[PDB]
Amino acid sequence: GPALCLFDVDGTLTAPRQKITKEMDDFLQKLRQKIKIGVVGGSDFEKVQEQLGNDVVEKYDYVFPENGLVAYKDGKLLCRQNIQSHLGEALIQDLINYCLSYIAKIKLPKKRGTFIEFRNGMLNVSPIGRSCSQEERIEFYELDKKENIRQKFVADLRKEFAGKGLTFSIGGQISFDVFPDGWDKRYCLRHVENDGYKTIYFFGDKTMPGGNDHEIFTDPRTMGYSVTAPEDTRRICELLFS
Amino acid sequence: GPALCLFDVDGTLTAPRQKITKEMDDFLQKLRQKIKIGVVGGSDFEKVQEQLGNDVVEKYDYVFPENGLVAYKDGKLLCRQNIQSHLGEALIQDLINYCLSYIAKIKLPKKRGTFIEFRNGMLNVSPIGRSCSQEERIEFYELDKKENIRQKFVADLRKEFAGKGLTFSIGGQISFDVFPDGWDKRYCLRHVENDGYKTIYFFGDKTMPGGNDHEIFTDPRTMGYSVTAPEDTRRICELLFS
Ligand SMILES: O=P([O-])(O)O[C@H]1O[C@H](COP(=O)(O)O)[C@@H](O)[C@H](O)[C@H]1O
Ligand SMILES: [Cl-]
Ligand SMILES: [Mg+2]
Ligand SMILES: [Mg+2]
Ligand SMILES: [Mg+2]
Ligand SMILES: [Mg+2]
Ligand code: NA
Repeated sequence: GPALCLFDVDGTLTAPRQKITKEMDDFLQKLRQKIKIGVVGGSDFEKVQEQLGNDVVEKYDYVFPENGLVAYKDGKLLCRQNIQSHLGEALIQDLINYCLSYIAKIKLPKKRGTFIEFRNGMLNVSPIGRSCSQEERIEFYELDKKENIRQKFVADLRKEFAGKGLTFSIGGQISFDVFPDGWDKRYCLRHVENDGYKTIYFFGDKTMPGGNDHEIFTDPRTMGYSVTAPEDTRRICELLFS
Repeated sequence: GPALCLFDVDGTLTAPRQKITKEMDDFLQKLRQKIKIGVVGGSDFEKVQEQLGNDVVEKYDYVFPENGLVAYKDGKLLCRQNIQSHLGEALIQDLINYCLSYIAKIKLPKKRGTFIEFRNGMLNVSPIGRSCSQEERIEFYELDKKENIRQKFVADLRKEFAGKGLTFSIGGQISFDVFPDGWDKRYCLRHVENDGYKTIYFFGDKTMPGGNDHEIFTDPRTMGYSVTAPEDTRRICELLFS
């Protein structure tokens, strides 16, 4: 029936760490006369504006920055959500308080700063601290492969907080992430599932496990299409919609 | 012998939270023809550049951002030291671990992120979290006037870490600073002392007990002069050097 084309932004409509090109922006604006188009990325609205232009809200039918925690539909803000409002201040504080108390008892070679990074969609907890040098990151990534610091911290947090709808995910070199269950790229589906689309195509490049596109690709509500670069996204869209 | 004029920036050359006037900026350059001049502030280099010009390192013979933990002389950066190297990783970790366990026990309306911010010449500690929004910032500032949160946290710290060579200072709205003893504005004199000068004048608008210009006004190496605004600094300098 009526369909929607949802795109990951980085890697799919744009080369990594690069702004959209005038040729792809035009391709999509022409594909917009055929089908309704929308974008989803984990970055704030200011980075989505640096990657797709400061007029993104008027050129895409849907804009879902921050995995859809911020949503725009037809030029207006549809919704706004953040981890503090969903989970409540009490539970937010109980999690921060356990994490600070826990990190204070970890015997590490070095401890720097920003042990807790409050993002609108998650909490990025660092035993060492995100403010550390790159040489200190590596020093902790190797000490963690031996003493399994992040694993034990996440396992004690899973035992104390996870019945409150919380997921814990070790990743990177120095931190793990604490987000409400389902606040990956899948969160954006709840603003398009009620708009009457018989099929919702989705295009992303990190569509294999451990990727930021994987969960939205594996969801039954999407017709997922893995991609490798923006030229490949224009290749598949020509084969699909003429 | 030769002399040097050290100036506070905010409130001494500039008005509160303002750029320098082109009148005062051109007066200081007519004084440089007759005496080497310098500037010193608590702000990062980029904030001193926004107040005095992007070419400050070439308009002034000495430029001492971060109270001198970052120091420029005749355009080139001078040897540098940081809070980790001076205090040691053990005291650092012991202060961080103590501050973290203390913050986990404060009952606040809201807690967010970046409770500890590792800077070159100090550790900034926010009971609420530095990442807090402007609304959450005012909220904690007004509560702390009533409950004296910052005040009690600094009193406990002065006790637990007595004799360890650390000073504590509540400034602003959401935080307090912890710096090595002597790392106030006096730190910068280590780069101008025994450099040929027989007199080192200083000018500051906050030279009273508890101000950021106090210890460098009362330090014996200096010839302190207390000012009220940019126009008063002009008056004293025209009295001394004209
Ligand atoms: O307000 P905050 O917590 O961001 O605090 C900010 O300002 C304070 C002084 O500010 P003022 O002299 O204007 O009172 C500084 O001590 C502090 O390091 C800085 O983070
Ligand atoms: Cl922190
Ligand atoms: Mg991508
Ligand atoms: Mg699917
Ligand atoms: Mg001042
Ligand atoms: Mg003096
Ligand atoms: Na800055």
